[PDB]
Amino acid sequence: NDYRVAVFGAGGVGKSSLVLRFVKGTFRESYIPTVEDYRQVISCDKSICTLQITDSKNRALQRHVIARGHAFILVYSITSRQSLEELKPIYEQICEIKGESIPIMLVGNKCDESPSREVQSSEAEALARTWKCAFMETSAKLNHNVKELFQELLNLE
Ligand SMILES: Nc1nc2c(ncn2[C@@H]2O[C@H](COP(=O)(O)OP(=O)(O)O)[C@@H](O)[C@H]2O)c(=O)[nH]1
Repeated sequence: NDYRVAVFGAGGVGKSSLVLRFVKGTFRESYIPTVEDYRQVISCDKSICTLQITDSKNRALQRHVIARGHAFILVYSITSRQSLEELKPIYEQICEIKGESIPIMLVGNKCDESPSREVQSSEAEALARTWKCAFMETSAKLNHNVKELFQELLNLE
C-alpha cells in the first residue's frame, strides 16, 4: 500500500496545487511572484501504510529526489511553452541517473485557460510519444482529471 510519487515542473505551473487536490481534495487560488516562490513535501501516513508525495522546482537535490524516487510527474503550464521546455533537462536528468521501465507522466496542467493556450496538445503528444511516457491535461482549479492522473500513476506496478 506504500505509494511514493515525484512531481517536477517550473515555478507556478501547479505541482502542489495538483497534489494538494489529490490528497485533501481542496483548492484555493493564490498568486505570489517566483522571487518569493517552489518546493513542497506532503506525506500523510494512511492507516494501512503510507502515501508520500513531493514537489520540486544552489543545491542539486533534484539528483537525490530522482535517485531515491521511483515514479515521476512532469508538469507544464498550457499557457507557457517555456515551462514545457524546462522539463526536457529534467527528463534527461532522470534518464542519466536511472534507467525505460520507469513510470513517467507528462501533465498539461491549467488546461481550463484555453484562451491562453500556448501549447497545443498535438506538440505535447508527439513529445510523449518520443519519450514513451503517458500524457494527459489536468486542471487543479476545476478538478479536471486530477484523480484520473494519480490513479494512472498508482496502477503502474
Ligand atoms: N487557473 C488555474 N490556476 C492554477 C491551476 N493550477 C494551479 N494554479 C495556480 O498556480 C498557482 C501556483 O501554483 P503552485 O502549485 O504553487 O506552483 P508550483 O508549486 O511551483 O508547482 C496557484 O496559486 C494556483 O492558483 C489551474 O488548473 N488553473
